Amino acid sequence: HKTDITLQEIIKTLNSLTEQKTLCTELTVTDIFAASKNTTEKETFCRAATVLRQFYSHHEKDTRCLGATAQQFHRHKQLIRFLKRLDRNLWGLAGLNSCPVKEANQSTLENFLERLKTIMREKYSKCSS
Repeated sequence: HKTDITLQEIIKTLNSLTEQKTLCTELTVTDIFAASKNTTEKETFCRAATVLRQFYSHHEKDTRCLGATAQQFHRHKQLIRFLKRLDRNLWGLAGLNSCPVKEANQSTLENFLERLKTIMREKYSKCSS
């Protein structure tokens, strides 16, 4: 709660940098908004962390949309895992401690970005400072 300049950037940053650095594959990724079933402040975030990881691989594995070989596949993997973990741990929103990954749902990564972007974009744009 004390910090904010963290998610504030991650939002606007990734939100603004959509076309820039991003893999073009559009994979079905569970929808976190699917709270109309079973979502808790712990699990909800956990699942979100998993989704963020998948997306994080997009905005951090290609200059624009060319490459994605089996080579870096195992490399950039540690980069995202480390960065994501560090970021997620920097704020500590999930306040959890690592959890299993499950896709109780399915939604094109594109659809997720549209929903996430819409909220996140209208969230930070609130000018908190």
